[PDB]
Amino acid sequence: VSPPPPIADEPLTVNTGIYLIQCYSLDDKAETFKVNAFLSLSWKDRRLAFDPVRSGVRVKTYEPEAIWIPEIRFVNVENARDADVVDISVSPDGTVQYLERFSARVLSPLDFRRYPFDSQTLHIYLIVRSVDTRNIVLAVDLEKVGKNDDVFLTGWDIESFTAVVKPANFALEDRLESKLDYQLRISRQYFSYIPNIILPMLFILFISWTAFWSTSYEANVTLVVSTLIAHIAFNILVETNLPKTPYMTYTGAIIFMIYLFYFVAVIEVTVQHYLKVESQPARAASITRASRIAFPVVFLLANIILAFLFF
Amino acid sequence: VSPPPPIADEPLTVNTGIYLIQCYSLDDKAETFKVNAFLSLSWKDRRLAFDPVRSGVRVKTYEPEAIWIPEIRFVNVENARDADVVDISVSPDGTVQYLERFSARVLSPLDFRRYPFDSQTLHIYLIVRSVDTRNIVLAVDLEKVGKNDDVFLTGWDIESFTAVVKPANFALEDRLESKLDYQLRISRQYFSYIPNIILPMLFILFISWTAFWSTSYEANVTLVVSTLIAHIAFNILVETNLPKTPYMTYTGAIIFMIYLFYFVAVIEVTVQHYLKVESQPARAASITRASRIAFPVVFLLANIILAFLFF
Amino acid sequence: VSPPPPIADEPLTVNTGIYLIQCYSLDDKAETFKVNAFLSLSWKDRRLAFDPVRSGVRVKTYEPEAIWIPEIRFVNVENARDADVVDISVSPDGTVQYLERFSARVLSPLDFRRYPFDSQTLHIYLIVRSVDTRNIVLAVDLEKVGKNDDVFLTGWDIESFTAVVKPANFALEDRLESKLDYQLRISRQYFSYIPNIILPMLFILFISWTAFWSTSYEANVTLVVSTLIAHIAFNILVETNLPKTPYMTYTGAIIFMIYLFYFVAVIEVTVQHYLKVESQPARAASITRASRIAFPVVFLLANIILAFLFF
Amino acid sequence: VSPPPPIADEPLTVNTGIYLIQCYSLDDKAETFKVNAFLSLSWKDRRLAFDPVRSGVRVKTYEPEAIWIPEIRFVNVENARDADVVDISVSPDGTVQYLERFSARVLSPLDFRRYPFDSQTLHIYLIVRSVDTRNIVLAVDLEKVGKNDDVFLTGWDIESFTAVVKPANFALEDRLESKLDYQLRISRQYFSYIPNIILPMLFILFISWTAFWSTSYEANVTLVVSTLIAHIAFNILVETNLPKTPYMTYTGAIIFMIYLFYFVAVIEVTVQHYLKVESQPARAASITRASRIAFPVVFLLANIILAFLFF
Amino acid sequence: VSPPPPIADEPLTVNTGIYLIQCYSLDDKAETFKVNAFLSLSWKDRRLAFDPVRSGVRVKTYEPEAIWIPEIRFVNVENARDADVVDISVSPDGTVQYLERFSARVLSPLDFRRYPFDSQTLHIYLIVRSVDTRNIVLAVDLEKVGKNDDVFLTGWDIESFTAVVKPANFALEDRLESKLDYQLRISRQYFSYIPNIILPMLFILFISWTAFWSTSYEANVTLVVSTLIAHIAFNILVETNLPKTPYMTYTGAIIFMIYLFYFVAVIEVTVQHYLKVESQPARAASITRASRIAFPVVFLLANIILAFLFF
Ligand SMILES: [Cl-]
Ligand SMILES: [Cl-]
Ligand SMILES: [Cl-]
Ligand SMILES: [Cl-]
Ligand SMILES: [Cl-]
Ligand SMILES: [Cl-]
Ligand SMILES: [Cl-]
Ligand code: NA
Ligand code: NA
Ligand code: NA
Ligand code: NA
Ligand code: NA
Ligand code: NA
Repeated sequence: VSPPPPIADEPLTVNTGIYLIQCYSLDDKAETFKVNAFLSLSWKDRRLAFDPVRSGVRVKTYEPEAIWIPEIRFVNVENARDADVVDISVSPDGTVQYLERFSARVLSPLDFRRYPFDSQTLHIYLIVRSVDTRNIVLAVDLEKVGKNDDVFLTGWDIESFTAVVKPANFALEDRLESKLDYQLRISRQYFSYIPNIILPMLFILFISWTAFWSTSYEANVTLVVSTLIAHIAFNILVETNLPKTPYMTYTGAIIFMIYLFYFVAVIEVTVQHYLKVESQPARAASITRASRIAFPVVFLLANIILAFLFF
Repeated sequence: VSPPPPIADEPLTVNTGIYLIQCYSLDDKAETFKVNAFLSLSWKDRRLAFDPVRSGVRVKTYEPEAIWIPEIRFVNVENARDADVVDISVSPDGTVQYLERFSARVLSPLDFRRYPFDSQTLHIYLIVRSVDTRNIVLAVDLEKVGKNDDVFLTGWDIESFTAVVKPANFALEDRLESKLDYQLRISRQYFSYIPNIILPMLFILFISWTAFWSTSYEANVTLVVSTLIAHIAFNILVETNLPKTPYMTYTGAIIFMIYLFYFVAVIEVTVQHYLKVESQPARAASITRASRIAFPVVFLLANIILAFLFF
Repeated sequence: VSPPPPIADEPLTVNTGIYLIQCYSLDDKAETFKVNAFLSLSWKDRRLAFDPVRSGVRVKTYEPEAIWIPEIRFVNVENARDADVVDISVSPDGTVQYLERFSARVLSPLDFRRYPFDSQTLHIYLIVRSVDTRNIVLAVDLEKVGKNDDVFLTGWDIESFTAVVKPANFALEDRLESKLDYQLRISRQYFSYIPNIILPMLFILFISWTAFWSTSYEANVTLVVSTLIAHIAFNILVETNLPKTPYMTYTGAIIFMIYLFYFVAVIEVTVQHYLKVESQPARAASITRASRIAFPVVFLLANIILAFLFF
Repeated sequence: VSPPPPIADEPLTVNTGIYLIQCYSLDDKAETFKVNAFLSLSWKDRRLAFDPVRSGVRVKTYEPEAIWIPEIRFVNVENARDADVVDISVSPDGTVQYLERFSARVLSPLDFRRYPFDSQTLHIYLIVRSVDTRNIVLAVDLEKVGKNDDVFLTGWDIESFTAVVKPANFALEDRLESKLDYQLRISRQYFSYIPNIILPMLFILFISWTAFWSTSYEANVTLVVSTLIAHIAFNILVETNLPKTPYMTYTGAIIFMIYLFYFVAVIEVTVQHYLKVESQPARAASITRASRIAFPVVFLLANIILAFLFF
Repeated sequence: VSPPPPIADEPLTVNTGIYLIQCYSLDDKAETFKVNAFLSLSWKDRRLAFDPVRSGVRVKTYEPEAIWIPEIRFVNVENARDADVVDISVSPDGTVQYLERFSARVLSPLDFRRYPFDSQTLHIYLIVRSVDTRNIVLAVDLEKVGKNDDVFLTGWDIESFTAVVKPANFALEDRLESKLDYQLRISRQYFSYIPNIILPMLFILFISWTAFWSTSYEANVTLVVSTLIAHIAFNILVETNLPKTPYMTYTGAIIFMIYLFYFVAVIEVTVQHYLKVESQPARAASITRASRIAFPVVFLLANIILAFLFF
């Protein structure tokens, strides 16, 4: 079967629509998400047109094999979509109304700069390759674009699901291609990060600073070194839930900066001890007393600077 | 093949039934479960009706290809169900009796607020899309809804398997849809959590409190800091077996609260030492003596408050 | 194609046999095992019968499509078995001899009460659903039930592979079902658990007890607390290799009990120190001296009691 | 299609050959490896024979469906091989030349006794089941057995790929079976184990022995206990990369033995301290001085004994 | 269908082209990458040639089944590529223009010697096996070789995608094979390794060196032993993200060398203490004072030597 012939030299407009049934498995490391949705296609094939009076029927239902159906593919899927045709309905004027239910693992890049307070725009790219007979152009029927109410993405808030109505028409392998951008805007549920990572990480840091109220070198070494190891554990836990970015993430920046606080705390703990042994505890006392104010102030200001830079 | 024609302007009622053969793999993080069950469908196709006297047979057996079968799909499955038709039996009045055996990975949300003492309602949503010829409505044949005795879900107690008999009829893409709710009520087997997480977590906390019966700052620092690290390990162990919730879980609340106990224990240990060095051990003794009663009392009351809030 | 017609009102007896080719991947957490075996089926279809003299051939080979084959399914498989028909041989009395090679992930529950010294009975349930024409009953041809010599299950000893010859005939959805039980008896290779978990776990415990020969509170705190953390690591390592049971496992019981030994050791270490500071080292000496005998004796007796209760 | 008829009462000899294209994913825990290779089959079917003069062609190319092809299966694959027929060429005498390209996950047991200095013999078992018409026997055409130069197995050295030319002919289910053994000899690349596990493990042990040059019980307790925990971490790291063997592995033996060294070091550290408190430091000095020589000597001799026993 | 017949004794030239649509999942441990691309094939079949005047059409579109298509396979894929034919267009002279969209998991070895500052050349090997009728030779149509702009490989920089235009023609199983090399040059995004592994690893090492400004053996033991354990954790974290190489990697070399620094620091800490107890603190002071300069200088020079050797 060949494509529908043109009235003039116009291209064939295939009206599209994606209706999300299920949404799930957003893999941060892999930068992928799984989707289960309705795909709707509609185009005019004058060859399939009929008189409702003569035929008796108001619409004709065809099996996929029987008629010409445009080869609609997804640009950013890992493997070809697992589709099952729901219905094909031809109107008297030849307006075909195709509907399929698909499932696919979509590969869409993620921006982790403000993690875990980040928001993302997941993409679904519909594409059609023009045939030698005639050029095929994609369109968005906004009435067939949407999502089910029940849809939820674990640990994410689904903001919107819209389509960029004007297609990206370009040449590839000397043939026209019509690309459509379906955008699923989501924003991370940062809540859990606060009692699981942020607050425990701050508690261990504050525990390290109790060495500014101790003259016992042995106790201080234990305090600063132990807490530093707990901070390593938190850093490792965090980097496992994320991919390797060629940029600094918000949480990444905080965690890294905290290493410098542990480093300088060790230096202070060392200096205080050296001076005490050197029989200069008056100078050591001045340094320790200052550190009690310096460490939280410099920590608080550095964090304001980071939050400012990142948001 | 087209759908059965109506007697009047009535919709076609497809009677359904799910009989669970096997149940397994409830993924808490992914909020999914795998099912292996019987699907039964029954509708009246007057076109397939026959006289038992003339034909000789009491029922006629057809191959799926031969007759019209309603396109029944599952709303919340990840990928299309892996089904194999067991039997299709037509009665003389045209009452078709379809049976298939399926397996699917069902996506049903879980409520972790009372974890690990939580109970869940897993869902299986049957759906049918109405055709242009006529509207299709789902029904529950309670005689064909059930589960095998042997069925067990690892680490869960299967309470019930029922169906919400009245379907959720709605419009989607200008077409009628009939949705049915099959509910599998389950409740978690919290036993193992007690000797593996809860009791070990309490033991390390109680060990930290022995610093209230020690004047040795160095020993106290070791006691409170070490146990705190074991508590971090338990927190990390727990959060790996669970997804990121935008709410606090029962175990999550307990674990978080325990961090504050370690923090205040460090403050006490620090205060006691500062005072001792300051040549005020009488004041330090008062604080330590109070802490011996204060720490378990405030812990016990805080837990009563939490259990009350959560249950 | 319809089933073979009966001579009298007898049911159709389908003789079965499973011959294990490969055995592997027993998942303790998932309570599943993968199998790769021969499936043999044999039934009498009088309609396929022929004259050897007239036809020339002694047996006729048919393609699965050509003749009626009973719908034999496995009850406890996750997804439908991946089968490939090896041969179908019809004798001229109409005795069909079907053989297929399959592979499946079988879901069979495991009893961890005596882990790692446990033994299991893995099951393979053959099932047939009776048709409206006539009832189908399963049988075991003991000559076609067995396993290859090479077969081995990693970390397990394969004891036997037998079939419960009398089928479980019952009604389900107003139709007769014939269920057969193929049992693969296995017993765990507990060897590795001794030098990897049991002995290292005992060594750290015995190390903690050296605090009964030390008056240094600071050293004792280090000894008991450190070893307790190593015991947490061993407990966590063990629980990862196992599913959450609503009962206590043998290793689980030992590990849990050991926590109480660490708890009481801390109490002793604390008591001894308090008394020493209180200028009562004579009483502290009595307690420490007793503990040296009490701790191993109570440990040894408690273990005898556990081993007795568990075996 | 039936098998080729025999000239006399001889069996049909199917000449085989495996040419490895790609080799990869040797899973030590699962005892499996993935293969991507050429399968070649050649047998004489006199029914397909032709005169080159009359026909014009020197060889005839057939589609798999058109002619009889022997049912060649792999014994030790997990699931049936993913094969794609490359070519089928019939010579004038009826000598069929079949070639397919396959990929399979082969299950072959591994001997970890000398790990990580072990060598293995991976197996690929070709099998054919004889038909009721005539018996089928496998043969090795050594000219069609080999491997690509590029082939490499990550972390392994590929020694050889040969076939045991004489098949294992036996009865199974009253039918003849011809089994062939394709052996892929490999030897582990033990290099990485030296700077990652062996040397770090020895360093921590030697660090523990510095307690023989210290009279500080508190420091010694820290030295021996800390290093012992690092040794636990190494033992756990090792056992994760390996399956549970009912025998001792070389690395397993070394690691286990090292636990005894830590145990005895604790005993020494304890004894030395007890004696010092008991105001007998002369006796404690003798024990400590001996331990300085005893510990490395006994360690070195024990290792010679192990290496001897294992190799 | 047989291959196109030759004009003279020339081989059939199949012009190829790969256009990368999506690139992803480069597994360092498995040494694999997933690809989603366009495959284009073009050859001359004179049998399909036609007069544009007589036929009316300028090009003819065929279904894969209808005409002869060369059996093009990938050498280094794990399993056979998942391909879907996009278009087949025949020109009047018989120049066939085939296009398919594929997805495959390509196995290409990686060189980790300069990790994480390494660069790689991923390969895609196109291969064709010559038929008995005539020899088939591959060619590169440079106009149909490329990649989409959007293409990105997570944690990698895509440098180029070119093809080695002259094929590797060789004999295999007495038949000609034409192999083509498609090279995807990539270079690692080493950024993240600096704040996550390199700098934290240096910080803990520098913390260990504060023991050169402390006379407290107990504090020094804590400093050097604790930091050494954090270094073990970093070594383990690194080796999990990498496969077992029979060579030293850059990061591997640094990490290994750092163990020697911890070992010698322990020796210094031990020596200093022994001398102090031996009432020789003047000699111990000389050693400690030297170590303060020696340790960073020898560390810095050793690193220059390593960087030099590795780059
Ligand atoms: Cl697609
Ligand atoms: Cl479905
Ligand atoms: Cl509505
Ligand atoms: Cl409607
Ligand atoms: Cl099955
Ligand atoms: Cl096979
Ligand atoms: Cl391929
Ligand atoms: Na079509
Ligand atoms: Na149908
Ligand atoms: Na059949
Ligand atoms: Na065939
Ligand atoms: Na310490
Ligand atoms: Na073809």
